[PDB]
Amino acid sequence: NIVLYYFDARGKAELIRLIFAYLGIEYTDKRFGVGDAFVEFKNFKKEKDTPFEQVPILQIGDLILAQSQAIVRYLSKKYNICGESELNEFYADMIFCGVQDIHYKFNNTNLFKQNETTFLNEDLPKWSGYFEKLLKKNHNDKYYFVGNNLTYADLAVFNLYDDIETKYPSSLKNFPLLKAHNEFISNLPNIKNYITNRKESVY
Amino acid sequence: IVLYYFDARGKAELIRLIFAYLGIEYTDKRFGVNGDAFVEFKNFKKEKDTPFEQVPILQIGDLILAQSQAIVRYLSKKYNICGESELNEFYADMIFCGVQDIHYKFNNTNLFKQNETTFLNEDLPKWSGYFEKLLKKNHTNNYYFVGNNLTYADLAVFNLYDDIETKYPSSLKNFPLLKAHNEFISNLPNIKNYITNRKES
Ligand SMILES: [NH3+][C@@H](CCC(=O)N[C@@H](CSCc1ccc(Br)cc1)C(=O)NCC(=O)O)C(=O)O
Ligand SMILES: [NH3+][C@@H](CCC(=O)N[C@@H](CSCc1ccc(Br)cc1)C(=O)NCC(=O)O)C(=O)O
Repeated sequence: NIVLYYFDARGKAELIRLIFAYLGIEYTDKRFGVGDAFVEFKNFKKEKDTPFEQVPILQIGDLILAQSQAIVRYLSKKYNICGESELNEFYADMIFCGVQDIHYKFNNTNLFKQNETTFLNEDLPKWSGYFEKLLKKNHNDKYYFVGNNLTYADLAVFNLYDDIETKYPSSLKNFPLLKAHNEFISNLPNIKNYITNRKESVY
Repeated sequence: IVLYYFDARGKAELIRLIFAYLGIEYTDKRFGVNGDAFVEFKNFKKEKDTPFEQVPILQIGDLILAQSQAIVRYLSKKYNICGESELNEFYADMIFCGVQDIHYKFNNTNLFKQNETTFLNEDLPKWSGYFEKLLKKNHTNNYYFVGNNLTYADLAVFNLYDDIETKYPSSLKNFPLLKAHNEFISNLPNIKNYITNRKES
């Protein structure tokens, strides 16, 4: 039995949820605070043998899995969406690591208030440019960052801009390949239904 | 094989440690040794096609590799210091990700000038305890984090505390397994020699 534990938010769990949706995998989506999230989280840590007292936690039977990035890589490798060669697996990894750099900057701004000006004027346009150039290098209909098949890097980049656009909607106007890519991912047979019918608000 | 970074440990030191451990020969190219670091990095970016205008960059022939964690995972698989099973590779990955969380906190304090007291009183002993408990788990009853051979997770944890100890010696008094683990790594021939040469030898 597969259980995902996180707060009632998208945040560090949403890419995992997107991956489960894409892969057609059955799981329980357990969210703290759907009463008191604070008390529930305290109870959770005492009940479960957590390595770092953080969520997301993925529990597969009696297996406890922690660290969102490790979980992402574990699933993508298991279900063949990590790239279809050793180098492509690297490139997928490199792109996901890049997503993490800019996502961290967005999180600090969106969540923990650090003024948005720097992010919006300096970080976001510059990083959008990096991703645009990476897509151009590999560029249907279909838009992949790595090879000629969907990788978790595609889902990661999709999730990044989906998260950013919840707070800042007009972020992709100047980046046509990136816009197209994110449109492509959102309309994938297994993604479309999940994204449109998941409860709003995360972070 | 050419590694490009600043003349600093930072985000390149684990890669350097891994190369040292594996006995792989490479050119360790550092900005600002012979000239202006700010200027050399500007020219580097114009000359080399980097994906995110960041270093470290590992260049194999014409192949450009970026992102330190990606490089680390890639090298670990290439030279079999990854996990010895699917789940073991997960655990090594998870621990490396844990290292990133606490290392980030150290970097904010050590380099980026912020709140040393929160790191020292609330982050470091708590994360050291997490790592100590992970070490206890792998031994169970009756050194390594994952399996009974060295993984990149071992080297990542070593580098973490090695970095911390340059500012805060010695954070490992209360954590004997972690103390023993890191002592063991530092005394491996290839590692010991890299360390002594690093401090000029
Ligand atoms: N490196 C870990 C980070 C996990 C983490 O920080 N988890 C927080 C989640 S709540 C806070 C928060 C909310 C949104 C984002 Br985006 C990031 C962080 C936690 O459990 N924290 C436990 C605690 O604070 O005691 C991972 O990727 O799995
Ligand atoms: N996620 C990337 C991060 C690399 C990075 O931030 N690289 C800086 C190095 S200089 C700054 C710095 C120094 C020490 C630490 Br610790 C972290 C960051 C850079 O090139 N930055 C290019 C730039 O700032 O224009 C990686 O792990 O490869």
